Amino acid sequence: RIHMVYSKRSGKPRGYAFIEY
Repeated sequence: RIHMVYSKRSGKPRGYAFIEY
């Protein structure tokens, strides 16, 4: 499950919200 394709797994505001979340 991904949010978009930002940079990494845990990315506190942006790269977080469905990649790690």
